[PDB]
Amino acid sequence: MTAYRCPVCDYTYDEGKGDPREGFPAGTRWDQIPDDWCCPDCSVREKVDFERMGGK
Repeated sequence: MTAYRCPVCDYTYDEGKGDPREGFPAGTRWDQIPDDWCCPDCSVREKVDFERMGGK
């Protein structure tokens, strides 16, 4: 599964995390989020700055 966690730009929410509060309920793929999203931190930090995890 995909996991993008980077608080340096914006809150972190994994695909299977289930965070419908951010307009992304269960099932909502990370690709669903618009690349043109507006954030306070990310405003200056690129979105690609994120770092995919890799645990067991």
